[PDB]
Amino acid sequence: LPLRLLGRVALVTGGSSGIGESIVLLFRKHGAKVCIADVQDNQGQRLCETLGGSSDIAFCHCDVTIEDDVKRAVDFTVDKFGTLDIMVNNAGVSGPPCPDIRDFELSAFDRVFDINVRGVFIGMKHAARIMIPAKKGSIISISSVASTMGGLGPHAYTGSKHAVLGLTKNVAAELGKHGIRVNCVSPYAVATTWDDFRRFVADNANLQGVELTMEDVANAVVFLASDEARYVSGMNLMVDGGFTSTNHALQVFRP
Amino acid sequence: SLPLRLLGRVALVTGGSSGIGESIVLLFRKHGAKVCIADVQDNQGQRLCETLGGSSDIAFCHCDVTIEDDVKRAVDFTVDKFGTLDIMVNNAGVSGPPCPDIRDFELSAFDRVFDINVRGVFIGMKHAARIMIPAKKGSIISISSVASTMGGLGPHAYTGSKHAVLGLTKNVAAELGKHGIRVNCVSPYAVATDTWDDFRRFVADNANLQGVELTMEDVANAVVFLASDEARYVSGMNLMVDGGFTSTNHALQVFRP
Amino acid sequence: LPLRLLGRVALVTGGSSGIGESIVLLFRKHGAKVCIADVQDNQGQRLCETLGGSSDIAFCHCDVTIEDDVKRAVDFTVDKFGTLDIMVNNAGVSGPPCPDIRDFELSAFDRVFDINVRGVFIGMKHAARIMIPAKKGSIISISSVASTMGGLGPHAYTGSKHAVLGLTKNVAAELGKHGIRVNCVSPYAVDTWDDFRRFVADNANLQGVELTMEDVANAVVFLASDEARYVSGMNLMVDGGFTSTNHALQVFRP
Amino acid sequence: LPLRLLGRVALVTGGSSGIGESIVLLFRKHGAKVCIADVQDNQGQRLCETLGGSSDIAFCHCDVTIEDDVKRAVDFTVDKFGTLDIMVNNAGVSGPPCPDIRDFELSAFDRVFDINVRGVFIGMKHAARIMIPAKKGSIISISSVASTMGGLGPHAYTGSKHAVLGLTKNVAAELGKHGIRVNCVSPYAVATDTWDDFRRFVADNANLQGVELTMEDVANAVVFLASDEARYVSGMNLMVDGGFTSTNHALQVFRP
Repeated sequence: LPLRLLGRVALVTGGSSGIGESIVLLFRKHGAKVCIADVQDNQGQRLCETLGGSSDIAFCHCDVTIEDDVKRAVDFTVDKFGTLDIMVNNAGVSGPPCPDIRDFELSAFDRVFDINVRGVFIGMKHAARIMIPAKKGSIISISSVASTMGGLGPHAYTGSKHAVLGLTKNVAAELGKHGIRVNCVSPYAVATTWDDFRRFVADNANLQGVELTMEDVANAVVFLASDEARYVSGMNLMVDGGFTSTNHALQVFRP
Repeated sequence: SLPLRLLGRVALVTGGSSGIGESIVLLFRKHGAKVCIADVQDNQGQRLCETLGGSSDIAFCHCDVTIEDDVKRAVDFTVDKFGTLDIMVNNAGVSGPPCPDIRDFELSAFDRVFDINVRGVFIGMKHAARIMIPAKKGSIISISSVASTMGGLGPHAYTGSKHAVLGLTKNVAAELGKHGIRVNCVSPYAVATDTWDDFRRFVADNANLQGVELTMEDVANAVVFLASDEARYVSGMNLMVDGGFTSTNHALQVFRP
Repeated sequence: LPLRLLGRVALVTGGSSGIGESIVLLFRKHGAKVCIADVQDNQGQRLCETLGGSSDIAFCHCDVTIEDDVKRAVDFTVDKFGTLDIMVNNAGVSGPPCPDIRDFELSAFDRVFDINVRGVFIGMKHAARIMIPAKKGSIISISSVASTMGGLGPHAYTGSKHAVLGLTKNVAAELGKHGIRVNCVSPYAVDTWDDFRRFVADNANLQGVELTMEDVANAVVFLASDEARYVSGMNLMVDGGFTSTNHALQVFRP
Repeated sequence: LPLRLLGRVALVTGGSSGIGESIVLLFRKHGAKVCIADVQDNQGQRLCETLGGSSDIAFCHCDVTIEDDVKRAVDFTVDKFGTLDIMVNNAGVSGPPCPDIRDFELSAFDRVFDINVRGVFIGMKHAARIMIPAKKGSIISISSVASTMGGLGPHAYTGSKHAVLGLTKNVAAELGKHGIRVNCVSPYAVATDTWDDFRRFVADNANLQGVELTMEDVANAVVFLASDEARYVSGMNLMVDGGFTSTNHALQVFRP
């Protein structure tokens, strides 16, 4: 059986660390060619040194809040590997916790929407510039459980994660007529006072007995990137173990 | 007979000079409320100001909802006129030009829509909260649209912002529930605010509910409901006024020819 | 200002007690003529004696699990008051708590779907028989928060409440072409009396107010009136934000 | 790289034909052992002769509307292959089209809920009897787009598909504490005079153009939720509708 992504070209924004690093590593294992677009042009190569000088991985410096940067990333990728088949919008931030809305600064608010929403739309816009004439492609954005439910995070974070789902569904509507799939992946809180946050998210988890790892989220992306999701679009794939579809506040099934 | 449904309540309406906001203001006033309009362009702001008359239970404050200090002055003005703030209506909203190809969507156009639709709504929540939290009572209502739940019903920036408003509504409802404050949003179907007849026929043909046309007063009635004590335990709700448009899909012609 | 439901005829299934009793009382305050369809004539009229022997309220005995019973209710209401404008499907049960699915009896399962789903569909079907030629009407079903989220109740209950939402949306699709509105109302939970009262309030999103039966009734009155003349396919939550939020991570609640 | 389901035991209700046949064939390609539970034991083995002879596939006659039948299916599978790791509830019917609710017979209504809802719950109940002491497993039900949107099918069908989603979420809540994943897969209409014309019709109203929804596409979704790549996926309605339910092209914003 061939590798699930053999020959496909992928661009991953924020791939230098965190979930993006997992996605990049998993994509390579399944035969993909991957370009990382991330800030701090030193660190993206610094990660690239760790994984080696493979001729199927490349780094482009890109601030996803600048349209011309993301443009240069896509133009760079198609010049290395000849096309662009997968676009992963992983750049995302949360903002500081704010327990009282009366202390929520609009500057903090503005920054989160600039990165979480504007950055994702720019990625869709320039991936579309390649994928539409090819009549094929797969666009994947990393949302979180805050895309479907309130109270799971700060206001600007929750609003932006909802906005990403709305963009996903609307752009899925426009790009469906060209064969382009748009989807988003919404994870539960992932660890990495360490075992204290690790215990907390596990105690409030619906699914007990396994910990949500970064590789779990990556596996969801790999699915939506491959031809096994060939007819999947406009979908918010939850990797929350059932956290959002349930509520154990009345203690019907949990003590 | 029975008392008026909003008697003695103070309301602030952003964008009340025209359109749906004008209906909300007029309906609120019919049910006994005191209303302050916050709207831009004092030329249009005075335009309605004279239009309604000179009553001592209506007032106008000039406010660009994209400026936090403007909305701050609106709230501070209202509580100085009528003594408190019980209802906050975020009706300022824009759609943007139609754009059929994402490859031609300008980020400046994108930025403007989110500034007004999302940032303006959050600022309204933030400063209404500054009054309503110490009173331990209030009702915040935002005017979304059917684009808050379904894709393809409008441009990208519009659909994203309407989704963002629903997300803010639910999240702020989570924070303000502790204090007895209700946060909800109202999502209308397209309203026809010779080409008028042509758009009017188009939205009616694609409507789920036939034999009636969505008027501005219909949307206002939904707000009046969520503003009153008949919605005393309603919060976090996206009250659709779409006649079933979003909950159904007649593309397979099971029930429509 | 006139009463919000003046001259309107309403049928309420399960209106002898609980939420249905409040819906009936509220409907009458707003000028409606109301027919109650409920079991146990010995009690169905006995409560109808406490309200009084008015000429704008009537009782018909009806097992909502029997199609011919619901049929006679609608035929009775129309013969009393001349038409049928509002149909309220309030008959609903939950079943015993079952903490382990391996002990869930299928007979218990069958009974809940018979009353909660089959009873609601029969109500829609025979209300439709009147409302379609009139080209007007409003059908309202009483769901609960279990219509949108799992874990808030037993399996058969949660499944049936989801089924009611699905029927509501699908029948809204068919009856929209005739001007008929279909909606559903999903309430939050309303010495064990007092200790249940504190428990639902502690886990409530909206604090400082308790969900009363009159609150749910007000939602129905809204969807029954012309103030909702363009509302259809809607699941109106009266849960104070309970289903749209989750305080398990203690972001906003301690 | 090993096969994605190597050593896992799966029970598939309705596996003789349609989507279930593809799920069985795909599961087998990825190393799984499969038991088919389907009515009409005549045809039920006829497929088991169609696919071929194998010591990793088996057939049990089972009416999913009878609890004791499904019970015997699970007890049969565990005795053949030693455990039960995957349970697929594919048995499902739709009922005749009914354009006017005033002509909808309650007998027709009763039959659809008996098979679509009661059959699915029985499958969950008896899969749970095995999977809870093992502290592992994956339960997958085949819903359709009618689980999320009205108007896409008859009333009894749409109600039952909604009920299945509700059961999925609620049972996911109870079985999460044991490590058991419950999910459902909701496909768009699959084609396989009125063949090429129903096929041309669902494609015109599809959001995603240039690709036809095949049965193998739906099977791939199940394989995903059956494997350890969905190890933390539960309570999920995985749409395979190409974006059909998340969009609405009635206003012709993006489609002419």
